[PDB]
Amino acid sequence: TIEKLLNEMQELLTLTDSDKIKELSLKNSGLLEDPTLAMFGNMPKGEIVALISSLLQSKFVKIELKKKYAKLLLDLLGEDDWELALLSWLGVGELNQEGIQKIKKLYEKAKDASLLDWFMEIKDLPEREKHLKVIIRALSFDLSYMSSFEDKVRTSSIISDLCRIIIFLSLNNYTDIIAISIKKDKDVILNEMLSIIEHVWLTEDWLLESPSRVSIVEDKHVYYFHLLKEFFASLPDACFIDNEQRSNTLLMIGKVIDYKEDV
Ligand SMILES: [Br-]
Ligand SMILES: [Br-]
Repeated sequence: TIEKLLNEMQELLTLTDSDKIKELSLKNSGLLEDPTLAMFGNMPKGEIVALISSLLQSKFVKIELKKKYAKLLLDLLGEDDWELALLSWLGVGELNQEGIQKIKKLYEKAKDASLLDWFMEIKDLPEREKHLKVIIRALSFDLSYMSSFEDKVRTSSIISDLCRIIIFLSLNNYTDIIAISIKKDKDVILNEMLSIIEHVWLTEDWLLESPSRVSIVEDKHVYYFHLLKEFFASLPDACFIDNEQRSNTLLMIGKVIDYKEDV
């Protein structure tokens, strides 16, 4: 219903905390007043979306008018996956068809996958952080509506992994590792860090070929492992899949540093 649609729109609006909406006058926009359509014209979708929301989120506006605008926003966005659309248009600054499709793809994927699989999808995206935060909001919204505990497990599990990537992206300690790499790309190093987290069953054999994957300059292969131990020791607990995952990873790097010292 329209009545519950407004509530879902406001519920989605509280998941995002767009300053765009708060900065907005509303008073002097002229939206008051009442039967409205597309008076906005030339105005970009993202801006009409935020402006409508500014009214929906209003502390003084009557619920009768909020309903009229709610239906209108539902026409602007597509009736299918409008929730995701709303979250996208508010969540992303420069939102283009490449982003809309990607976000939609990532979401349908989540609704049927490791932390690298997720990173590799969002890797080359403008405001990739933002694109990812959209899916997180969407999934956490859906979670409160799921019947199946199996769905609940899958859904919450993805939320953890997506937030994990968000934490990984938010860091800049790899500068010294990026320095010693041939390609000098942050993403190639970042990919490797995620692989070590993915490889819960970390083997001495696998870990030993780590500077070869990231193409670390010759001789500087031991130093790499020293920086790696330093890196994993520095990470927040949220980054690890298990409590013993830190302790085991650091043991392994230490075991490898010790093995290389004789050869
Ligand atoms: Br179940
Ligand atoms: Br699962």
